[PDB]
Amino acid sequence: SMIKIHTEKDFIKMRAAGKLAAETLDFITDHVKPNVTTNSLNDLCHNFITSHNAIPAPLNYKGFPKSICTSINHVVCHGIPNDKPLKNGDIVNIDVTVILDGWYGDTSRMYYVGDVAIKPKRLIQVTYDAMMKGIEVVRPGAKLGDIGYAIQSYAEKHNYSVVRDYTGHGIGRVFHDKPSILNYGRNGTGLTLKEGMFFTVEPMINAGNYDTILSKLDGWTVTTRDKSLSAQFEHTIGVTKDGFEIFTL
Ligand SMILES: [Mn+2]
Ligand SMILES: [Mn+2]
Ligand code: NA
Repeated sequence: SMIKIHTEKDFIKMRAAGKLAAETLDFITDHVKPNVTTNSLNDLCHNFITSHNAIPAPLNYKGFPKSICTSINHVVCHGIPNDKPLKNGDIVNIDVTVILDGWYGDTSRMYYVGDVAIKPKRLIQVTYDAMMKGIEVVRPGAKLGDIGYAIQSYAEKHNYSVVRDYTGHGIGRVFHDKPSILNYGRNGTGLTLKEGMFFTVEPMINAGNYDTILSKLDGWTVTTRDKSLSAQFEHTIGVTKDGFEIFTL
C-alpha cells in the first residue's frame, strides 16, 4: 500500500481542521445531559460545523444518515443519532469529522450523562490512557505494530479487552486512507513510521469480552456481543522529526 508523505503546508491545513473538530467537541459538552436526545446533539454539531465554513464528513458517507456518530453504553462505535432520551448514568462517545478547505480532522471523546458510577468512570479512564500510550510510541523509525502493542498491553493489563475489527487510518485530503492503524499487535512488527505521515489512533475498549457485532439491520451500529460497556477516544496525529503532533486539540 502507498503511504502519502506530507509537507509543512499540509501540516498547516491539518492543524486548522483538527482544531475545528476539537472545538466542536468542546462546544457540545454542556449540551450533554439527561433527557436530551442524540438527534438534538447531531443538529447542534451539524450547525456548529457548517457555520464555521466546514462540512461534516459523516453525512451521507457510504449512506450514513447523520452528521456525527453517537455511541451510548454497550454501543462500541458508529452509533446513529436517534430520538431516544439519554438517561442519568449513561456514557456516550461523540465522534466528529470536519472537512475544512479540503482537509479532514477526525476526533472523538467520552461524555458523562448526569452522575456516572465508578465502573463506567474507570473504563473511560483506561481507554483514554491506552490511546495516549499508542500515540506516545509514534516517531520516525518506530513500527506500526508498536502502536497496537502499547494500546493492547495497557488495556489488557488493566483488566479490559481490545476491540479488533475497527481500526484507525491514514487521513488528509481523504477520510480513510492507508494504512490501517490496528489497536492490537506484536511489538516491532509492520511498516516503518516516517516523518510526514498523518493518521488516526482510535481504540475501543470493552469492560467485558472483546467480541463485537455489526447490526445487519442498520448496517452501522456496532455493539458488544456480551452487552458490556465499551468506550473510545480518537485523535488525528502527524509524524514529526521529534515524534508526534496531535492536530485535534
Ligand atoms: Mn472518528
Ligand atoms: Mn477515524
Ligand atoms: Na460505548
